[PDB]
Amino acid sequence: LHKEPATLIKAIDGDTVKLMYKGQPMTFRLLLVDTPETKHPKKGVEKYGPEASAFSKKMVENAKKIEVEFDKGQRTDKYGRGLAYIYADGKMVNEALVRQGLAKVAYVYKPNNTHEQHLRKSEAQAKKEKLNIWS
Repeated sequence: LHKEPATLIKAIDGDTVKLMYKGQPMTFRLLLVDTPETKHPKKGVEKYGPEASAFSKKMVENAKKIEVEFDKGQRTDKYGRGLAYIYADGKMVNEALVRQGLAKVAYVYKPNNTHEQHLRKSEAQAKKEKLNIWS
């Protein structure tokens, strides 16, 4: 796997960000994580949704560098979103959300599962520390 440069366009939700990638605007969905959402009238603004969303927003907004890392399998989903690990100054946003108890590890689809172990390890720690979602 390799990281590539991208430029923030707009943070959209805890688990979705819009980036400039290879000169085209594109919506990215964060691989392997489920955050509570703000956007979906199914329930509306779930609990910790505003919080997960504020966290991803600040993280990508205050970064000097954003990089995207595609996994080994398909790189877009049925809605046309890029499927990727997102990095803000070297730190994986997907991991940080999970480390903070602001996201769970999603259902995993091989072969898009390279960082699955790492994330599950952070999730176990957040649970143990009873952070946010695990409170």
